[PDB]
Amino acid sequence: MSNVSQPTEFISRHNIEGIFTFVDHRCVATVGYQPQELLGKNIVEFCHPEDQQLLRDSFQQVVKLKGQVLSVMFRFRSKNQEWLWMRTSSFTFQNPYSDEIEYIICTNTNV
Repeated sequence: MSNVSQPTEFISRHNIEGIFTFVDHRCVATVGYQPQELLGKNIVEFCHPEDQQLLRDSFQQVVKLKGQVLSVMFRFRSKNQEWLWMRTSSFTFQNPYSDEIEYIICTNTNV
């Protein structure tokens, strides 16, 4: 067992377009933003322009094959004005009763 004194990973949920609809408080340590500064914005707004097609394609693909898991490596702009390399896994979570997509779950790891 160990303390994770300075978190470098956080979970977010998104709609199929990429809008942040949930983000855990580890986002502060990881990327420097409070949840309130991310919620309602598109994750692509935080993405290095060079990596924006990659990120967009990830969101498109995860929704096509519901339940498949993808991993994407992109640069995220920190509140401290640096590009942070992120490795994000993504997948759609399906309602267990209706099987509809409820949201996309992203686990965002600064590497």
